[PDB]
Amino acid sequence: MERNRLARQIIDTCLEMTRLGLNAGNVSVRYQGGMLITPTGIPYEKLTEDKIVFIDADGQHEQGKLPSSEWRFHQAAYQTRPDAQAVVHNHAVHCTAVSILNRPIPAIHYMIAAAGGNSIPCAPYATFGTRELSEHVAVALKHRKATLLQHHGLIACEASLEKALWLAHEVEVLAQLYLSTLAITDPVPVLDDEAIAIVLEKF
Amino acid sequence: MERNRLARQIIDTCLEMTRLGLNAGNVSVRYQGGMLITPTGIPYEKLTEDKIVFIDADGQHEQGKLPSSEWRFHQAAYQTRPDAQAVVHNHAVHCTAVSILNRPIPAIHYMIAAAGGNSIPCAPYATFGTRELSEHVAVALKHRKATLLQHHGLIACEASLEKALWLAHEVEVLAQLYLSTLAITDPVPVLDDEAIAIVLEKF
Amino acid sequence: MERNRLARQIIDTCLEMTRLGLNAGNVSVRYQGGMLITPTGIPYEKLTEDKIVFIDADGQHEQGKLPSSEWRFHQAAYQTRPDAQAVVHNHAVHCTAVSILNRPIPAIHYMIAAAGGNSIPCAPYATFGTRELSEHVAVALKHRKATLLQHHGLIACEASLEKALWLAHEVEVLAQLYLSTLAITDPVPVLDDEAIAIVLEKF
Amino acid sequence: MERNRLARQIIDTCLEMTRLGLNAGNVSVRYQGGMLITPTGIPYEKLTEDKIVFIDADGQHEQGKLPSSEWRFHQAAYQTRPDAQAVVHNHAVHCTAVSILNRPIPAIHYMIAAAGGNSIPCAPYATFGTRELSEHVAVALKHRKATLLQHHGLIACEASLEKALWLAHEVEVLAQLYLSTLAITDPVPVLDDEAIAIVLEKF
Ligand SMILES: [Mg+2]
Ligand SMILES: [Mg+2]
Ligand SMILES: [Mg+2]
Ligand SMILES: [Mg+2]
Repeated sequence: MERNRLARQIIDTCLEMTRLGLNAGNVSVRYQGGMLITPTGIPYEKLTEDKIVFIDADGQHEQGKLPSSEWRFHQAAYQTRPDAQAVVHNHAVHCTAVSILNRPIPAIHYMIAAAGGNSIPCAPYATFGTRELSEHVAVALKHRKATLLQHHGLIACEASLEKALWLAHEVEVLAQLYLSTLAITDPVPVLDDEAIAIVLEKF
Repeated sequence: MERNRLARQIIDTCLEMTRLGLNAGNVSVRYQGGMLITPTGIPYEKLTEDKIVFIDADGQHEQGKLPSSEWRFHQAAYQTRPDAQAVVHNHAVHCTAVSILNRPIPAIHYMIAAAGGNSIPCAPYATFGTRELSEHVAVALKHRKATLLQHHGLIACEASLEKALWLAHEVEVLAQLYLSTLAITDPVPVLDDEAIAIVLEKF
Repeated sequence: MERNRLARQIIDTCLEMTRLGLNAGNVSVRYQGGMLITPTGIPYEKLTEDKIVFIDADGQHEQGKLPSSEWRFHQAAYQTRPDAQAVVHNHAVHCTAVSILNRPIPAIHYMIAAAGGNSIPCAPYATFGTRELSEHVAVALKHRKATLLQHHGLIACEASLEKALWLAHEVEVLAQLYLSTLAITDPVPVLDDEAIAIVLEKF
Repeated sequence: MERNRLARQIIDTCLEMTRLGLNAGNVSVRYQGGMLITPTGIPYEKLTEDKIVFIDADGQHEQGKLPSSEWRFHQAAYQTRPDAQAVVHNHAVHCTAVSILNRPIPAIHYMIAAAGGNSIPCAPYATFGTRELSEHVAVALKHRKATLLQHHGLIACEASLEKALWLAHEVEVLAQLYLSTLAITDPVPVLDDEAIAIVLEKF
């Protein structure tokens, strides 16, 4: 079963995300014109493959299962980024602290280019699970693979669950770096766009 | 044995609380008109189900066992909140640092609503184990499921041990968020009461 | 063998100290008029009971074994505190950061009383392993069970290895609390001596 | 096979480096006039001994394997330091935050002498994998066994993989100490050169 393997990988990603101190969250993959996504409320350690929720191309979820309350901005990510095959959302503490300040992460480290440019954006607040929040997410992901969400947390998407988790972890490292330096020096020194342009091509 | 299962769950919660970096503390459940609570002095890794202490409705503990020195504010929690079935107290480092500043945690993140409102209160100091401390705790828990204790730590109560531990962990995340942002910006941006009102209903 | 059991417990304490993120360090017990102490240079994960070093009452170590380079301030602790049966020294990061500022930890939390008073002292710097450093340590431990060492780290002593490790961990928590609050507010609010006097008696 | 044992030790070092929260990175040993080094892109948990890459004395890597994109500054380290047998590079978060400020780590703690002097230098930025970056690294390592790399991370080299990992971990502790104290007091108190001179000889 294709679905069983993917659901197993979603759970592995969830358990791994908590093990790395990154998780609250939700994880999905692109699947058959819709998505497979974690359900609402169930702790990761209690997830079984059976509990993963399919949402079709119309937003109708499987019968008898309640998908993540934030499935709508997973759908927004997939519609915005044709290259996204997996989406990771969490409230990692350093990411979320930066999002409380409503600041993008600037080019403080060359690994910022892993999200596609010279920044991690911070999308404006809207209530979790709403269409307003979805639209902000779609805009933020137009030219970036990851974005902060003001007063909320982090969305990262990539071509595989492993890469989306890796990118989510990388943005959390970037956030910790930014908080640690901002506490000493405001503004934090950044690399110029020429430096990032060079790195972007090397990637 | 009903009591053996509950005592096993109390110990599991304790061991899990230390594994999450949250513990010093004490854990109880509502039971037969009194409570089952961890004993004083015994490290969690040495607790056996036999060592859990029953305190009856009058405050008389089981013969030959010394309950947690802070059992009185577990009793205060149960008397104040009829919906509380489990109480978790710890000195989690971020919670406790905020409590040293004698500040409530404000609405810096929408998950603040998990404790019932727009804030985590910080009750005024009184000596651990005293009636004065119990009264402060009762007042703080009137409209909130968790509270900081000035110069002390954190109390969280919920409908199950798993939910009380989850809430305790959530407040520690909120505290870390507050400390991290306060070090950059004072005051920290907050969501307004309309935003929290919306979130409270979604819960 | 009495010595084999004690050496096994020293190693367990060392491995546990690193597991708690507290270790560089050295651990000893009072033994037969001298001490058993970790050797110099050997990583904790490579220690075998055979490698623990006996130092007699005169400072002569066992033949063929090199004791910890800081054994002299373990000896100072044992001579200063007749109640000390075990000594833990480490360079735990929060303790050591406070010691770099050459500040005592004040009464920011009632658990400060576990070291015997209203403070964790910070002894003045002297080169590791020297007599000058030993004398500073002896003075600092006169009325306290633990002390910081300026530009260095932490010494904690108690009636058992388990209690000395517990106290070392408690001082590291106190140090993290102090650093976290000092970054927001200088000076940090403290409990007054009446409050600590009450707590000291409850202990 | 000599190579199989060394490649096994490289992988063990990598897995251990991530377990200590220090890793992105790359690890090598001096070998047969060139080096054995981790390959590019492969996560440490997926490395097999077969995947370790030999680079000869000329910079020609083994056929069919792509060495770490930063192999050139491993080569720079080996050419600069005849005593280096192993090189560890990572983006440990505290090291990297200090490198974003473009500050050396000064003599805030006597263990700074483990890198050979009174400081951890911070080499000026250049694009990862370039000759310009290699030259900066060579200069920084002339009189030091470890160096920060501006906007990048940390390089540490020593006589064995175990010692290079130990030194890398020690510099990360020093960096965390510096950040923690700098957030309170700028500049941070340091030991004078006489104190470090004494420690250097004791080593
Ligand atoms: Mg969310
Ligand atoms: Mg308490
Ligand atoms: Mg030392
Ligand atoms: Mg690098």
